[PDB]
Amino acid sequence: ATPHINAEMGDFADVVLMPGDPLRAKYIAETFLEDAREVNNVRGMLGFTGTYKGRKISVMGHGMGIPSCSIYTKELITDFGVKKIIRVGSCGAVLPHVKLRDVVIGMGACTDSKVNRIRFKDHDFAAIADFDMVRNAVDAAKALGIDARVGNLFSADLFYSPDGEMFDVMEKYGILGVEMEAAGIYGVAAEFGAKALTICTVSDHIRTHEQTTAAERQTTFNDMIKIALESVLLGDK
Amino acid sequence: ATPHINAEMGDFADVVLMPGDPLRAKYIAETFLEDAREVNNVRGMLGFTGTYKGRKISVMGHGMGIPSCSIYTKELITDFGVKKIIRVGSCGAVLPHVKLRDVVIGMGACTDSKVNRIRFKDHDFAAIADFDMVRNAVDAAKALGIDARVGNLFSADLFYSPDGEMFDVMEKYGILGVEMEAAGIYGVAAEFGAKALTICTVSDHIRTHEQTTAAERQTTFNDMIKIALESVLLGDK
Amino acid sequence: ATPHINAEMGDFADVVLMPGDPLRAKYIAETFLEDAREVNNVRGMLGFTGTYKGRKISVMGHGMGIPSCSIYTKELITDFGVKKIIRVGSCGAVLPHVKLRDVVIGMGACTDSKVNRIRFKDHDFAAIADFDMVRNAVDAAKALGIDARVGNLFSADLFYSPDGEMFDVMEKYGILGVEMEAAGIYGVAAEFGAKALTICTVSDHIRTHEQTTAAERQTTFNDMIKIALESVLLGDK
Amino acid sequence: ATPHINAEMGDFADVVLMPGDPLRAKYIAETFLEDAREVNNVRGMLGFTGTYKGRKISVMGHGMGIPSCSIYTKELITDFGVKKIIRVGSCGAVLPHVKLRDVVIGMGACTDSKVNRIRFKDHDFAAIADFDMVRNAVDAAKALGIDARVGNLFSADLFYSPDGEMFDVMEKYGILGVEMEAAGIYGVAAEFGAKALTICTVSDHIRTHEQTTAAERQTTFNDMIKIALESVLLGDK
Amino acid sequence: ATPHINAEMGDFADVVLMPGDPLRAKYIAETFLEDAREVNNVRGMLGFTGTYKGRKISVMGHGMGIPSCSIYTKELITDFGVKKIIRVGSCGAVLPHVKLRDVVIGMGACTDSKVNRIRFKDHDFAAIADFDMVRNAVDAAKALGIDARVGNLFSADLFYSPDGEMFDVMEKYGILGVEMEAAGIYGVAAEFGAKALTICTVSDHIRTHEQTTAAERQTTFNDMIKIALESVLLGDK
Amino acid sequence: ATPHINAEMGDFADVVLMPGDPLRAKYIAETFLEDAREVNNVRGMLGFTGTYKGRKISVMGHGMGIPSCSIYTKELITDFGVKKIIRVGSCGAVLPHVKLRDVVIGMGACTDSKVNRIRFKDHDFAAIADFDMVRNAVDAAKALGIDARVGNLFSADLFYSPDGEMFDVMEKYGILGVEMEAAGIYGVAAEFGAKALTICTVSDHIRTHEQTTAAERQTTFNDMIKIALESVLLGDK
Ligand SMILES: Nc1ncnc2c([C@@H]3O[C@H](CO)[C@@H](O)[C@H]3O)n[nH]c12
Ligand SMILES: Nc1ncnc2c([C@@H]3O[C@H](CO)[C@@H](O)[C@H]3O)n[nH]c12
Ligand SMILES: Nc1ncnc2c([C@@H]3O[C@H](CO)[C@@H](O)[C@H]3O)n[nH]c12
Ligand SMILES: Nc1ncnc2c([C@@H]3O[C@H](CO)[C@@H](O)[C@H]3O)n[nH]c12
Ligand SMILES: Nc1ncnc2c([C@@H]3O[C@H](CO)[C@@H](O)[C@H]3O)n[nH]c12
Ligand SMILES: Nc1ncnc2c([C@@H]3O[C@H](CO)[C@@H](O)[C@H]3O)n[nH]c12
Repeated sequence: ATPHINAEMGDFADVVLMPGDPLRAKYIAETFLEDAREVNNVRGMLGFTGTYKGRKISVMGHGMGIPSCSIYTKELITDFGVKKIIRVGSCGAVLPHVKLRDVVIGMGACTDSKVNRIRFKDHDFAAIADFDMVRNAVDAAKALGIDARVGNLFSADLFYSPDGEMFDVMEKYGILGVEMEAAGIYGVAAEFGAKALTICTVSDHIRTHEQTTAAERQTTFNDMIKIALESVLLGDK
Repeated sequence: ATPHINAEMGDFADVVLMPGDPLRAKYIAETFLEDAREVNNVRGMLGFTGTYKGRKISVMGHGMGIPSCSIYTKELITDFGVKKIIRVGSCGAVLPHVKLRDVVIGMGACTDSKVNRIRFKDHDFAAIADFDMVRNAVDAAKALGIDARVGNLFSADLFYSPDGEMFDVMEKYGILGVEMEAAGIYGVAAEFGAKALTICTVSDHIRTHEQTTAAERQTTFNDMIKIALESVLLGDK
Repeated sequence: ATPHINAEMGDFADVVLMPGDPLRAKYIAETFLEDAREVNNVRGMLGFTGTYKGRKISVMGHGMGIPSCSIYTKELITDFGVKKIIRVGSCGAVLPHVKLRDVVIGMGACTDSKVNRIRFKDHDFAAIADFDMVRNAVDAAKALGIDARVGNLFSADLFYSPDGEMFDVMEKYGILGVEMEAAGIYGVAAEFGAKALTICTVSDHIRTHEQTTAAERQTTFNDMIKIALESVLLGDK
Repeated sequence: ATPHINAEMGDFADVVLMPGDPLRAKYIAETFLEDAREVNNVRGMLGFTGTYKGRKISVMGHGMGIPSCSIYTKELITDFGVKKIIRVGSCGAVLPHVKLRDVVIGMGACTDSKVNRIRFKDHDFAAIADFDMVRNAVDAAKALGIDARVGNLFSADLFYSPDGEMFDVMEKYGILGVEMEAAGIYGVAAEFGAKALTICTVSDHIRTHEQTTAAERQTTFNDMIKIALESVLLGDK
Repeated sequence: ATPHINAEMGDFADVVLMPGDPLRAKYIAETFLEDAREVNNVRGMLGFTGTYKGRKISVMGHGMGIPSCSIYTKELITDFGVKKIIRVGSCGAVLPHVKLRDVVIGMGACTDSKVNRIRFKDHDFAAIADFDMVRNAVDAAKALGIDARVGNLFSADLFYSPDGEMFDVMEKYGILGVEMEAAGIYGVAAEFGAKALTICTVSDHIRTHEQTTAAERQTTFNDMIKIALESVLLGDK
Repeated sequence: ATPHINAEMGDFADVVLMPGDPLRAKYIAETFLEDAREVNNVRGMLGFTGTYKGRKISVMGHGMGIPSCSIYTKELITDFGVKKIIRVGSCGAVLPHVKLRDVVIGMGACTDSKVNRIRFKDHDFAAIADFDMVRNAVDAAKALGIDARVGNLFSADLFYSPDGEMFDVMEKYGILGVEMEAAGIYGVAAEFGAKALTICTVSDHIRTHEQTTAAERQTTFNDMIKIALESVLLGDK
C-alpha cells in the first residue's frame, strides 16, 4: 500500500489506463474488461484490474491536474511495478482544422506548470511520450479505421485561465489539444524510468461552434479506449 | 450547473468547507451536519449541504493539487454564490516542534506553482487568507481548547519532490505545513473576489516519516472540522 | 556597534518602530516618547530610545527600499536583541475606495523584488507579518476608534515604475497600498528569526495623483503611530 | 533571395537535409545526389539541389548552434517553400548504454536556450519532430539493418557549459544525445508551420571522453545520410 | 519640488556627485566646493550646490540600495535638468589582486536586482556607464597619479547575503567591487536619457585580511572625489 | 588541437580578429596582413596568422550566433593563448540618429540569450568589453577621421524575433546596434580571463529596412578592419 493507493503489489497490471474521472475508470473496466475487480478506492480514486482479450489490464482515475496525476503515476511505477501508463482523456481544441471528436495522440506535451523546470534545472525539458507506445496507438487506430492526429498537447494548470491570450499562442505553435495532465505524466515517466502516452478526444473547441451528438461523442470516446487497449496488444508483440 | 458541479444556484451554502478527499467531505456531512443532502456527484467529488447549529453549511471535496482545487473553488464562487471557502486538510510537517495531529492555520501560503506568477505578471503575490477568517479560526480553537499555530503553509505541486533540500529551506523559513492547495485557493479567492482560509491537520512528518493511514486521513481529523465550523458562527456575528 | 548602527547592546528596546524617514523617527521620539535619547546618527539614520506609558520603545528610520531597510532590520535583530519590528509609513493607494490618510495593515506583502526568490530557491515566499502583531494592531486601532484595513501591501523596487499596467493588476488583486519595504522586512524577520509588522498611512493616490507634502509625510501621521505604540502594549499582556 | 541565401523560389526542393559542418553539403551532393546543381554560396554555406532515386532533394549546412540554424531554417520555410527539414549531425552521449556510432533520432529536444520561452510566453514548449518523419527514419534505419534509438536530444547553447552537473540530470531524464540545434529547428518548424527531424550519430561520450576514428566516422556518416534519404522516400509513400 | 527633493529648478548644477551617505554629501561640499549652499534636506537626504574651480557642481546623498538611489537620480534628471550623475561610493573587493583603497571605475554593473529585467522585457540589459564619463575619470586619475581599475561592479540588493556562494562567482567573472547602486543608477540613466558613472574605493575585502590606516583610507576617498570633480572639468571641454 | 580548430599552441597570435562571415578571414589576411599563413581549415572556418606593421595578428571567422562564437573564442583563449579578441561585423540600427555605415563600438552588450544567466547564477551579468580596447578603437577611428559611437549592442538569439515590440524597448534604452554575438564573446572573455571587443558597422535599419550597396559596403568594411588593426597597435602602446 501507498499513501494514496490501498492495494498490494501485483494488484495492478503492468499497464494502466487512466482517465481523469474515477467514475470513468469504473465505466472503462465494466465496458471493456472481463472479470474486472476494484483494487483501489482511497479518496474515491477507483482503480480496477481485469483482462482485455486475455491480457491483464488495469484502469484507474488520475484526478484533474499535474499535481494529482503525478502522485498516482509515481506510486504506480515505483510501488506497483507498472511499466506503462496510458492516459485516456478529453481535451479542448484551438486549431480550426481539429474538430470535435478528433482523436489526438500527444507525442509531446507543452505546459505552463513549473514541475519539469524544477526537475530539469530550470531548462526546457521536452515532455514526450514513449515512441513505441505512440507508434502502437497510431497502428491500432489505423486497424480500427479511426483517424488520429499526432502532435503536441498543452497541459494547463488553470482550466480557467486569467490570460486567454495564451490560446492564440497555442494555435500559432500548432498545439492539437489543451488538457491538464500529459506533461506531468511524461515528467514522472522520465523521472522514474517508465513509459507513458496520452491520448485524448476533443470534447470542446476553446474558440468556436461545432455540433455533434452524445451518441457520437460517446462512440468516439470508446474508440479512444479501443485504441489504447489494442495498442497494448501490439506493444506486447 | 457548472462544468464540474451538477448543482443549481442555491444548492450550496455561502460557506463551503473543502477537504481534498471527497470521502472526508462525506464523513464531515454525516458526522457534523444535520439534514445533509448530497448536491454533487460529478467525478465522485462529493458535495453536501446541511446545517450546523442552525447555520447552513456545505462541504465538498476539492481533489489534490492547485489545478484541481482551482476548478472547484472558481465554480463555487462564480456560479453558486459562495463567499467563503474553508479548506480543511492535511499537511506534512518540517519543523521539529510540530507534531502529528497539530492544527495549523495558514495565514499565508508559499508555493512552487506558477499559477500566481501567471496572475501577477511574474512578480511575488503573497497568497494570504482573509484576516477575519483567520481570527475566527484562532478564536474558535481557543474556545474549544485546541492548540493551533498560525503562519505559512507551503503548497507543493509535487508530493514526490525531487528537491529534498527545499525542505531545509522551508524549515529555515518556518513553514508550518506542506500541503498542495492553499496558495491556489488564495489565488482564486483574490482573482474571483471571495474569501478563503486553509486549516490543516499535520498527518505526517516529512523528516521522521511518521504518519497516519488513509482511513485516518478521512475519518479522524475532528478538531480541525470543529474549529472550521465554529469559526463560521463567529464570522456570522 | 554594527556596520550601520553606532550603538551598543541594550541601547535599543526589544521593539523598534521604523518609518522610512529618519526625520519622522525624530518626530515620533519627540512627540510620543518620554525621556527619549538619540542612540544612532550614522548616515543620518536617526534612532531613539525612550518609553511609552512606561514601556521601553525605540524608533529609527530604515531608509527607502528593501535593500536599505534589510540592512537596518538585520542589524537590529542579530546584534541589538530586537524581537519585533513595526514599520510605520506611507503608501500609495490603487483601490478607488481607499482614501488619503487611511490606515492599512499589511498582513502580507507582495513584491517585485528578487530578494525573497533568492532566499526561497526561486519559489514564491508569502511575505507575511506576525499574526499576533497584526491582531494587536487591529485591536489597538479599534480601541482608538481608528478605521484600519488588513490585507496585502505591494513592496515596489521602483517608485517610478515603467510598468504602469501593473497597477491594474495590483488593483485587481486587492492590494491596499504600494510602498517599498514590507516584503523585505518580512523576509528579514523570517530569515533572522524575529517578528515584524508593517502599518502604512495612505499618503498619495496612484490614480488620482492627490497627495500629501513631504512635511506632512514627516510630522502629521499620528493615528498610525498611536496604533503602533498601543499595539505593543497589547502584545506585552 | 533572402538575407542569408542568394537563391530564388523553386531553387530548393521541398525537402532539405542540413549538416552542421558546411563542407558536408558538397559531400552529400556528390556522393548521394544525381545531377546536383549549386543553388547557394552566401557566406560559404554551399547549398545544392539534386535527386535521390528520382526524388528532388536539397542539402545545405546550417552552422553551429540554435541561432544559426534558426536563420537558415526560417528562410527556407518562409521564402523557399521548404516543407521538411532533416538535420543530420553528431551528438555526445551521457547514457552508459548509448555508444559511439549509435544512431539517435530526436523525437523531442530539450534545451537550455531561451528561444522557445521567448516564443511561448515563458512557458514550456515541447520542441518536437514531426511524428511521421520520425517513424520514416526508424523504418528506413531498420531496412538498412541499423537499430536507431528514439527519444530526447538536449540542444545546448554552450558546448563548453560551466554547469558540469547538468550532464547527470540529462542522464537521469534519459537524454539520448547532446547537440546544439534540434530544439531551435523544431521551434522554427512549429512557428512557421513546417516539419522537421534531427538525426544524430553519437560521436563522443560526454564522460568517457573517447572516440572515434575518421573512417568509422565516415562510414557512420554515410549510414545516417542513407537513413535520412530513404526516410524521405518512405514519407512520400 | 518633487516628492523627495524640496528644491526648485536651477538649484542643482547639471552634474551631481552622489555618495550613499548624506553626511558624506555635506563632507564633500564643505571640503571641495566653494560657496556651497544646502538645497535639499527632505528625509535628511542632504544636497548641496557650490562651485569647483569656478564650475557649478552639486552633491547629494542617494541612500543605500537600488530603490533608494533610483528615486533621487530619476527626479534629478527629469525635474532638475541634471545631465550627469557621478556616484562616489565604497565597495567590497572579491579579487585577490584588488586591494583596500584601490579606485574602481564601474564601466558596467552586474546586479541581482530585478529592476532592469522589469525595464528590459526580462532580457539582459548591460547596465553601463557613459563612455565619455569613464574616459574623463580615467584621464583625471592619470593626471593625479592615481591608479584606477575599469571593469564591472556588482550591485547587490542584500548587503547581508543569505547566499555567500555568489562571491566565488563574482570573482570568477572578474567583478572589481561589490556595492549596491551602480546598476540601478545606470538603468535610470538609460531609461531617462542621461549619463552616469560610478566610482568606488575599496573599503573592505569580502574575503581576506589587509591592513591600512584611517588617514590613508580618507586620503584615497578624497582622491576619488578629486577624480570625479576633475573628470567633470575634462568633459566640459 | 581542439575540437573545432586543428592547430597547435603558437599558431595563433595573441590577438585575433573575427568576422561573422568566414569568407572574410581570407580577405582580411590577403588585404591587410603580410606574410600570412593558413593555420586552420576545420569545417571551412579558415584561420590565418600574419603581421600588420610588424605586429603578429590572426584572423578567423566565428560563425553566426552566440553558441558558435562561444566555441571558437573559448578554444582560442584556453588552448591557443589568445589574450584579445576583436569581433568585426555588422549590425542593424534601431535609433533614428544612427545611420547606415556608422561605426559602433560595443562597450556593453545586452542579450536575450540565457548563456550569461547560466554562468552568473540567474542574475544580471553586465557583458562588457575591455575598456582599453574600447578606447583604442575610439582613438584609432578618430585618427582615421571616423567618428565612432560607443554604447550598448543587443546580441539577439533570433535574427527573426517573434517579438516586434522589443525593438522599441531597445531604442528606448539607447541600443546602438543589433547583432548576434557580442554578449556571448564578452561572457566567454570574462569566464576565461581574457579581453574582448566588438566593433560593428551599421548594415541595416531595423525599421526603415533600407540599404546598402556592396561597394559602399566594402569600403566601410575596410574602414572597420583598419580601425580594429590600428586599435591593436595603440593597445601595444
Ligand atoms: N478545454 C480544456 N482545458 C483543460 N482541460 C480540459 C479537459 C480535461 O478534463 C479535465 C478538466 O475538465 C482535465 O482532466 C483535462 O485533462 N477537457 N477539456 C479541457
Ligand atoms: N507531506 C505532504 N506533502 C504534500 N501534501 C500533503 C498533504 C495533503 O494531502 C494531499 C496529498 O496526500 C494533498 O491534498 C495535500 O494538500 N498531506 N501531507 C502532505
Ligand atoms: N506611491 C508610492 N509608491 C511607492 N512607495 C511609496 C511610499 C513609501 O514612501 C517612500 C517613497 O516615497 C518609500 O519608503 C515607500 O515605502 N509612499 N507612497 C508610495
Ligand atoms: N558533445 C556535444 N555537445 C554539443 N554539440 C555537439 C555536436 C554537434 O557538433 C557541433 C559542435 O561541435 C554542433 O553542431 C552540435 O550539434 N557533436 N557533439 C556534441
Ligand atoms: N561589501 C559591500 N557590499 C555591499 N555594499 C557595499 C558598500 C556601499 O556601502 C553601502 C552599504 O554599506 C552601500 O551604499 C554600498 O554601495 N561598501 N562595501 C560594500
Ligand atoms: N539586424 C541584424 N540582426 C541580427 N544580426 C545582424 C548582423 C550580423 O550578421 C549576422 C546575421 O545576419 C550575425 O553574425 C549578426 O551579428 N547584421 N545585421 C543584423
